Amino acid sequence: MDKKYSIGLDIGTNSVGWAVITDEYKVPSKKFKVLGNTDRHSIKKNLIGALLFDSGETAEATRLKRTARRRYTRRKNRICYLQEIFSNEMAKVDDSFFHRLEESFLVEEDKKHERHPIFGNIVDEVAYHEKYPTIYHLRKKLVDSTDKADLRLIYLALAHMIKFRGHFLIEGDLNPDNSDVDKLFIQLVQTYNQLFEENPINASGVDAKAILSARLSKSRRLENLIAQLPGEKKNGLFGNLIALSLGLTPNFKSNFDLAEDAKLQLSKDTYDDDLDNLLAQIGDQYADLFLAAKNLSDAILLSDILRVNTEITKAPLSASMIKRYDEHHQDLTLLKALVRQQLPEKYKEIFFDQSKNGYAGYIDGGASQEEFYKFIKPILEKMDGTEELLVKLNREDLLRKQRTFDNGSIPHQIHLGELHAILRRQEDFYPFLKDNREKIEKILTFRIPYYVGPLARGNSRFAWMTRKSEETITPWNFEEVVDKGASAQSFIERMTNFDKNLPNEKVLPKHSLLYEYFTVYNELTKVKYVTEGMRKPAFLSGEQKKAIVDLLFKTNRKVTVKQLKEDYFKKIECFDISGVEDRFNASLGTYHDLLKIIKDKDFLDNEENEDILEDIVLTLTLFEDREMIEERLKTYAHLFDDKVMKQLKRRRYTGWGRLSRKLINGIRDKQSGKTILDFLKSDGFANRNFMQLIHDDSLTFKEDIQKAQVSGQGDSLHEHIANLAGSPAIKKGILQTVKVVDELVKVMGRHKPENIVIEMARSRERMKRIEEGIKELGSQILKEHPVENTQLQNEKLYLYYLQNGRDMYVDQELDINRLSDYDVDHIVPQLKDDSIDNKVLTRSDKNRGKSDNVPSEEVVKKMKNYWRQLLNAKLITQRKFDNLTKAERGGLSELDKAGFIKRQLVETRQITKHVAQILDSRMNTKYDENDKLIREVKVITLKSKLVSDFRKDFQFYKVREINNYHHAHDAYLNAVVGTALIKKYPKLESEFVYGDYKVYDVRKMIAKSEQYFFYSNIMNFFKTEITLANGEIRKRPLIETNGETGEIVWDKGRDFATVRKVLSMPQVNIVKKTEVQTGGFSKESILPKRNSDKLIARKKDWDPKKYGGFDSPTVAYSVLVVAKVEKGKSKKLKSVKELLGITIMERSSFEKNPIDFLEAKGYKEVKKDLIIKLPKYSLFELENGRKRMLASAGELQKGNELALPSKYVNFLYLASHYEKLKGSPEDNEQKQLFVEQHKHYLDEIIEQISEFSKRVILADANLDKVLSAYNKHRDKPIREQAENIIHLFTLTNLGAPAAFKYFDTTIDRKRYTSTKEVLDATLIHQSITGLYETRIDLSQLG
RNA sequence: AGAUGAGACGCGUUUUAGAGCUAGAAAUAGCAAGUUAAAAUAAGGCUAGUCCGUUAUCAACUUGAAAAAGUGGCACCGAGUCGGUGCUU
DNA sequence: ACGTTTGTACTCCAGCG
DNA sequence: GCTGGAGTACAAACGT
Repeated sequence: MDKKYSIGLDIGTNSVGWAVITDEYKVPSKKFKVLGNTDRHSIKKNLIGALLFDSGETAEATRLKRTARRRYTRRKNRICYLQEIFSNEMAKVDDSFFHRLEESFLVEEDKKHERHPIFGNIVDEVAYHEKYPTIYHLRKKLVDSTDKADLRLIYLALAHMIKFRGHFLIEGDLNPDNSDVDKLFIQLVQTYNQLFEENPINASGVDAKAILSARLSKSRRLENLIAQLPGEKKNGLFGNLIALSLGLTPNFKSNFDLAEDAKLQLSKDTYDDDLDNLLAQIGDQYADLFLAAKNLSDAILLSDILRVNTEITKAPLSASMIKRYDEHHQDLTLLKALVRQQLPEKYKEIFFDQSKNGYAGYIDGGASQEEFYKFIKPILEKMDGTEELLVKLNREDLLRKQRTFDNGSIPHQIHLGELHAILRRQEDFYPFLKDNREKIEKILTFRIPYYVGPLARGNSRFAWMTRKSEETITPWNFEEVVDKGASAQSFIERMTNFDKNLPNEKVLPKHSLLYEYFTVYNELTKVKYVTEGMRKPAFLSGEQKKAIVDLLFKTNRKVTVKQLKEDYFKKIECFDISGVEDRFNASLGTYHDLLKIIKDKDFLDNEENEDILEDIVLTLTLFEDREMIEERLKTYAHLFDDKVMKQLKRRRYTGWGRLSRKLINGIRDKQSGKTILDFLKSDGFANRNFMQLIHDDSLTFKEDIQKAQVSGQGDSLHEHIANLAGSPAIKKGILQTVKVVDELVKVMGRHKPENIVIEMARSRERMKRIEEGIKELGSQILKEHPVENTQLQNEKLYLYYLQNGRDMYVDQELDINRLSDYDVDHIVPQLKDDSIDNKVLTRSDKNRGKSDNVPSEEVVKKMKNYWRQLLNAKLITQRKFDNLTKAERGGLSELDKAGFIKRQLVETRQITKHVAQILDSRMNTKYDENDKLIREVKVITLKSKLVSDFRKDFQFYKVREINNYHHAHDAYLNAVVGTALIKKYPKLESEFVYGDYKVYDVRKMIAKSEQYFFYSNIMNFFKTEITLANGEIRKRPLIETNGETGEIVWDKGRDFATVRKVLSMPQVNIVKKTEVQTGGFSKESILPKRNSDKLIARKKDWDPKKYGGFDSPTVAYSVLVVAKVEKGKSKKLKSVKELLGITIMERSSFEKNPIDFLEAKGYKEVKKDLIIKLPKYSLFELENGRKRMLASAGELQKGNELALPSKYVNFLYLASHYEKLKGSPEDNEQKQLFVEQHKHYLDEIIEQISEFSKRVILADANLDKVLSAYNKHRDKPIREQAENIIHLFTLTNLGAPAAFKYFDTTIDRKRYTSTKEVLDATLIHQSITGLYETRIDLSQLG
């Protein structure tokens, strides 16, 4: 009844690997009983396998389509509101006008009225359309002319102006402060000068209206604007901002000296995320300045459209569109004349061919403005007399349409002013317009605020609003019905996120003063000072740090570190940088912003006004409606002034922090009586940063954080996964891991295991670093030696550039071409510090003789000054310099060894600790007498470097492209590595096994002397012959044992053979998770009308043969149907077994009632109990062993899996990385000799793939093309051959058929679009592990 | 680092309306023009709201209205997708 | 037996700023 | 971008 097994797990985003081992590291195999109606009754199966599934999706797409649905509903409601105000008199002018306008979509055969909607006859409609060629002619006529106009025309203009109404980015009416180009240009310059104040630009005599708004090519407008400013250049920072505001796409990489490219364009949809990334790499003080650039661009593009003399016409948008219409007509007839005289042969191509990108494609085809311009530019350059059209063409103002992509810069008050002008002009001619002016204006200007949300009655997951009365919320009685304060309160309580550390506490705003002081002091506590006579840089004292902050940061915002001491040590301490950058990045921006708002330092400096400013910051952060901001600032009025109230209204902070106030000023250590903010304020001899306070075992912040995280999530498994942090793709994998764990517990006779091992899946920059270092030292790597650092990506090239071509310990240079004379020595040998910081390049010296320390005292005396110069030139990092100076720092100490072992051992990702918490909570469910948890499973978590090194030292090599066996193999290897680490070192269970107990100290456990873990590695106990530092060897015992208990754990000969046998094992359990497809109904494109029958109706009574519609419907699942069908013309009932797919629309209509749906489909005398539901990836087994996975109603996928012998995959790895061995020269030479000695494995593996594909793939055209290509490229080097041989493996891979490329030739995918072979197969119903099956022989069904 | 949520614009697409002219019986040709508007924008659902409809969850079989629970012997020798031997059921 | 109705090979396509 | 839908040309398979 005791089995003593263990479970290993590999968790990925698309895969879960699992394995079961015994105590002898051997996976057991058991025979399982299968159900169904076939004759098989016992399948011997191995307890190792993987589970594959589709990636989980985020809900942003659903959010966007939900939002779009809401705007379409609200727009239709606005139109309907205008209809019900106009109906009673629209009935007088034309009783069935609104019916004509509603049903205008349909065909003349389906119309109950005349075809023409507006007037309803022929001659008046043509007369109207000749009088007003566009809607803007009619709008200008209605605003300008004072004659009595028809009510239908007033309605049409009003509804066009209400339906399309522009944005709401400008609060209040348009005034020259917030609309004019000059005022916003001065605001942008003021923001720039405020942000720097050192070498500023002063623009007082400039005329930004004359330069920016001029009808000029935008590059030349940029050039003229820059030409006025003497200091700034074209590609300067403010120059690139002016270019960005003009509509260009400039690079900001050289502006902030960022190596990565920094092209930012307003017109791109990606600008939001690109600005977030750019601001992340350059600091967030550039936020308001770039926002002002966006505002300047809005003003510029508004004046580009609105470019008519407004003194002669009160409606400027209609007159501007009139001008654009007239210039389009003039250039159209002019272009017609020039292509008639110059190029008459191409006339039908430009003006008639809709398929091309000419004018016919520009008007009738799908050609945009950019593609039309790119088409017509080289034709226009070829003719003569077309200078004007080119001047318009570089300005994007040639043959321009009215409804363009760039009408999004039009604010709503332009349409509101036109509406108000129309209502004044036609006022005294209809009394009802005088009665309902304000109602129509309110219809246009009303906008549901952010905090009110969707107006629901109770049946909504997303609504939080509350009502005072119970009636319909029209826009006019909105304030009389909607309870605004309680809606705002519910919005605050429900939408602001919770903290990761405290799920029941509330985070801070990003610009909130507690978090500002927290981050300032978090970067300030790790700052030393260097003054007069003092050898050891001590950190800044808490009183000194507080005084320095209050005297510099609160006075000059962003403070230079050189200016820091200049004003702290040289001036304040009167003693003329350490632990800091050139300047202190963190600053109290909100503090100085509110200082400029209020002009009272004493109000901000008072600790009693802290909650006042806190509530101000929160209200300006989360709220954006002006009335609600004023209403919640109304309580804060009597302590303030009205002017300051106006400035506080204008200011809008945005963003949220990650910390809670209970986690800064709330948590208090009972033994010490100080907070986290008090520790950062003054910690005496520590001044530890935030992580070090929350990572302290001597403090209660561990016990508080661990206890407060408990019961922050629900008792249910789904609830516990749901509001846990992380991507939904990782949540799907975690849930599948819990499911496979419980069924694996079930399969071993309800036995809890011992361990459940868990593992979570996890050049130009160098050239910029090398060029900066070479320029800092004045090196000849780019002067005398050629500058090719962009192509220097090899490790030898990396080291050679980083060491300036001079070896680290050798006091000379080294030839760049002669890399064999040089060598690479790791600094800390077996931590596995394989990074280039520890991997110094040593030409001759072999560390000068040492055991574990990288340098000697003589080596330190050699590479002291040169290494100091390299660190000053940023070539040598601080960690690398400490490693190279450890010998003069004391060699290798026991504390450094403790750091090395805890570095290979402690995982840092919180998601791993979390998933360990669910599995440990779901398996340990018993309590002791004193209510103590009974640990029956030791949950063990590792990191991927351990198992990666376990692959690369003992040649258990993995390539990913042969089969999906590597998931289960990684799970098995993780299991054996974790169990070996807990068997050899059981006292280290406090470091990585879940739970806090028996903490111990690695400081003394290293023991620092010959006769637990003395060497600088935590996995060295596997290696049978450990190497040394300065070219020496050290043997190891064969059988490993525990120090105290007598237990053999790593007998070398018998366990390596077992792991080889398990890795080379042909059958593991690969299961693809069957899913019912959900999502969109079909493709979203709307196609023109067709005679074909696979067009889906867009509505009920819109037949697609005369209306168009969608196609390619997504099949939810499939149903096997046996029935009869109509045969012949003589009413013959021929029985037919058929597979039919069910669309999502049909999924609802078919799960409602299946039977009558099938009768209405065309089937008769169906068998109701023989309806087999087949979801996606349903496994079918065929003759000889062929497996097919169902992809749709009429498409299958590859189902089999290729089991390659381990010699072949080891050879495939070793030949692939011929030039990337990265080891000893002797080991690399031996590997090269081995791979050049065995090369017939290529022919053997081609025979293997040929037999497998001839067996289960049946794609003989592609297979013959592969064989001919392989014979064509026989005389080829092995390294080039291996990469395309492993590219070849996607022909026989599992899943969808893909298209691949072997060498030159590209092989096209063989798709399986026939399911007629499936109905005479054996359907397989697999469990979550696939150990439990149900096989149905479909030949015997029906 | 990463989930979720609220408010809005601008296009785009599809049908229809913007009478096309001259010569030949036709096939066709030559010529003139073109920029806009309406409606829909997941079919639709009922609790009829200026709501909701693409996230998450899902092998089979037996109970249960659902929720949920329950259903499959063990060792040894081997390995081309798992096979064989023995004990007991 | 004549002639009309299903399987293979290939190409193109997919709402967005 | 991946991968299933749809169209089209063409021959094989077959129903009348």
